[PDB]
Order: sequence, then C-alpha cells, then structure tokens
Amino acid sequence: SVYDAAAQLTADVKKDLRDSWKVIGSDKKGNGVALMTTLFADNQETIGYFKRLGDVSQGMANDKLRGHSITLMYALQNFIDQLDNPDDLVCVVEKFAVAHITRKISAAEFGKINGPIKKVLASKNFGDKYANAWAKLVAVVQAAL
Amino acid sequence: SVYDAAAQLTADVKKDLRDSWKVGSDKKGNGVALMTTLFADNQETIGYFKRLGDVSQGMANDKLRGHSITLMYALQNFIDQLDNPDDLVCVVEKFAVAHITRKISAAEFGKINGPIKKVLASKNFGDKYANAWAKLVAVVQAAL
Ligand code: HEM
Ligand code: HEM
Repeated sequence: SVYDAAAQLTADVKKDLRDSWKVIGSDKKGNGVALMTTLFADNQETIGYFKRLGDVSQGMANDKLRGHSITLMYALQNFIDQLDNPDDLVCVVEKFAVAHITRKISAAEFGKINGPIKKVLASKNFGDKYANAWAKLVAVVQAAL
Repeated sequence: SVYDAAAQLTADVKKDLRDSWKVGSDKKGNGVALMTTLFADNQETIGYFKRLGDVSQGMANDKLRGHSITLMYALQNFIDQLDNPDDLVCVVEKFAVAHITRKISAAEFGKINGPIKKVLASKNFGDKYANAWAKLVAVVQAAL
C-alpha cells in the first residue's frame, strides 16, 4: 500500500531527507548525471530500457541524457516539497509510477536506484543513515509499481 | 532553432519571468487553476486528458492534482535554466517529445498562453508579464 509506505516517513526520516537534499539538490545537473551514470555502470542490464537517450556512455556530453537527468532531479524535488502532505505526495508518486509502469519497470528493478543514491550521498559525506532515509522514500514509489 | 529561441530571451524578459514565478509559490493551487482554466476556455482539449478521468472534479481529482503539481515543476525547471541556453534547450526538448508523442502541435501548445495570462492577472501581473511568458512558451513551440 502506497499509503502505508508514506506513513513510514516519520519526523526523523523527513528531516534527514531535507538535510541531505539541501546539498545534493544544489547541483541537479551534476548529481543527476552522476546518479544515472552510476546506475548504468553498476547495473548494465538496465541500459536497454533507455534506448531513447542514445549512447549513455557519453555521460554529460549526451544532450538527451543531461535533459533526462536534470528532469529526474526535479521529480525528487517534487517529492521533498510534498513531504508535509501525504495526500499530495501520494498523487505525485502515482503520476511518476505510471510513467514507469508503461516502461515495464517493476518495483524490484526500480529499487536498483538505491545503490547509486547511496554512492552519490557517500561522495558528499552522507552515510548509511541518509542512504536508508532515501530508501524509504524510494519505497513509496515501489509500492505503487 | 530552439537554441535561437532560447538565446533570444533578454535580461529584462528573464527578470520578469523570475519575478512573476516567485509568486510558483503555490504550485498545487496555481497548477490546478491553470489546467481548469484551459479546460474552461478550450473545451476541445479535454479529450487529450482522458487518463486523468473527470477533470471537472478539480482539486478533488487526485490524478489531475498530481498532473498539475508536476506541470509546475516543469516550469520550475525551465526558470532555473534561463541563464544557460544549452541546458534550457535539452530540458525543453525532453518535454517537447512528451507532447509530440501525444500529437500536440505547436499551435495547440500555444493555447496555454490564455490560461497563463489569466493566472498572472489574478496576482496582478499585467500584459508585460504575459508577453514574457509567451516568449518562454515560444521556445517550446520551436521544438514542436
Ligand atoms: C529515484 C528514482 C527514480 C526517479 C525519481 C525517476 C524519475 C523519472 C522521470 C521524471 C522520468 C521521465 C518521465 C517521462 O517523461 O516519461 C523517468 C523516465 C524513465 N525512467 Fe525513471 N526514475 C527513477 C528510477 C528509475 C530506474 C531505477 C529505472 C530503471 C531500472 C527507471 C527507468 C526509466 C525509464 C525507462 C524512463 C524512460 C526514459 C526515456 O525513454 O525517456 N527509472 N524516470
Ligand atoms: C506551459 C505549458 C505546458 C507545460 C509546461 C506542460 C507540461 C506537461 C508535463 C510535465 C506533462 C507530463 C509528461 C509525461 O509525464 O509524459 C504533460 C502531459 C501532457 N500534456 Fe502538457 N504541458 C503544457 C501545455 C500543454 C497543452 C496546452 C496541451 C494541450 C493542448 C498539453 C497536452 C498534454 C497531454 C495530452 C499530456 C498527457 C497527459 C496524461 O495523459 O497524463 N500540454 N504536460
């Protein structure tokens, strides 16, 4: 249940999400492409889903990948801004869930983003504590897939 | 090209876009207002949004609300990329594709200018501001 998952976002979890987002969300282009390139490097089997972006190995040089990455960061911004209201958080999460369901992305494969997030966070000196906080937010989307 | 349309956004236009967007402060409210106004003045567009269900339900419609909030973040995206044409262009093309796939022409996309003008007016931002936003919408139209 996406609603029970949303209930898992307690005061402490929300604070950690906001605190870490202040840092990694300051450079959407840089960290966005970082997340994607890490995903493709650690989970090569997912590259096939991104046909439209072309040669993703080009990283920042790929205009389509850069546009995709920046936009992805605004989806996370959206989630963070909706933390105060689970009813709004849920309806935006379901909007993005549909975007992935049509792409044939399961909850299991969507969860493959946890590795990249943990690595990107770790590079900014944010440990497991924060990685786990983000895993709970990702869990809300997974509940809708 | 899209780059030409983006590169021709002047300092004064960007200033008006940012100042008016500052007042982007209520994405849920203004996002839904934008959509409901589009449906009220251009009833012929309702058919394109069948995935959202009964859009006459307004704020109560969770799908419409989710769509509206997300639409405002697309605009947030554009506004944040104003000073770097290369980045603005790649995000604009990303969203252009989303509309090209739905068969939305450049002319049809321009129908949003009416609703934007009205929403701006509700906050007392006049024609100068509506004109500035029409120029930003024109950047997207250059990709359609
Ligand atoms: C933090 C988690 C993630 C977020 C917030 C997210 C967000 C997004 C957004 C905003 C889009 C664009 C929606 C559209 O325009 O249709 C997108 C597209 C996509 N996402 Fe994700 N995503 C995430 C993780 C993943 C993962 C892990 C996979 C795959 C294993 C995945 C696969 C896709 C695919 C295939 C597309 C389509 C790209 C294209 O063809 O343009 N996403 N995602
Ligand atoms: C300021 C102008 C506009 C912006 C920024 C905008 C933004 C968006 C965004 C972010 C989406 C979701 C993309 C996706 O996830 O695939 C969307 C969907 C859509 N847009 Fe727009 N749009 C604008 C104007 C229009 C206009 C004027 C029309 C039609 C006359 C239109 C028709 C559509 C349709 C049919 C969808 C698909 C809705 C669905 O089935 O979920 N858009 N738009």
